[PDB]
Amino acid sequence: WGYGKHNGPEHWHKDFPIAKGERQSPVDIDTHTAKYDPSLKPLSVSYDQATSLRILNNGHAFNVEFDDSQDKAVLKGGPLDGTYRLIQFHFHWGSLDGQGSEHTVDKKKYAAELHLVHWNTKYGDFGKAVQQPDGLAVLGIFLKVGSAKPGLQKVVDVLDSIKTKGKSADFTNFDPRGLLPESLDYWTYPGSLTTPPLLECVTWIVLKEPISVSSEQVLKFRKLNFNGEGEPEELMVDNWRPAQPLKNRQIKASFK
Ligand SMILES: O=C1NC(=O)[C@@H](c2ccccc2)O1
Ligand SMILES: [Zn+2]
Repeated sequence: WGYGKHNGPEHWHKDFPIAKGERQSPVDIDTHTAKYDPSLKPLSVSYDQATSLRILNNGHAFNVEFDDSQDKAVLKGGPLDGTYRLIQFHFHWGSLDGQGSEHTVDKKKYAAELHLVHWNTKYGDFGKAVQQPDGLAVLGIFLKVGSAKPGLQKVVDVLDSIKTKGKSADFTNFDPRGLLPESLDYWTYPGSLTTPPLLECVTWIVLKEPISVSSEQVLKFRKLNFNGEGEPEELMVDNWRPAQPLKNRQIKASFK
């Protein structure tokens, strides 16, 4: 599976029939239809003890991985019941600044989208959590192109060392707090992984406020390769799934 004409999102359902399921992601967020849910509890993003370990080009994106062997970096509150542990983050981005996000907002595409992936500790490990309807919480953050995000530059600067699929590099001491916007206002809905295996195990929490990154920062994302070393170069761009049918779901807002 990949993002090309012959193996991209329109093909995924043949190997992964849940691609046509009842709670697939991403979705378009219609901001006028989303309803404030006065009942949602405050959201709690607690990343002070986050322990990054490694960055990996997996052929689909690059993942910054964390040590999730203890409650260090956790997401709580909001729509969530219990505690969700950060395991990795990654991005989806475009070939041009006018596309790249997975979620859209009133059909607007952002230049990229950051996914901070967390698993519900009540299920013990990530592989068990993805088999549960409430196994994961993904915090999604839009990227627009404008001012540079200083907290992103350490990620940007290591990408030269993981250009191709299967390459990894040590990436300790990276603070994901530097990737968050000021506001934690969000939309939330029940959905899925946005790549195979497309499992319907995710509570999505999508922040309303984008972060700004510079054109130079995102241009370096676009120099990565989908291919492995020594193979014909295929730039890693447009690694996003388009919006999927909302079906029987409501998107809730944390704000008025
Ligand atoms: O929202 C998602 N972005 C992805 O790449 C996908 C996902 C796949 C596998 C593990 C964790 C997340 O689901
Ligand atoms: Zn993702």
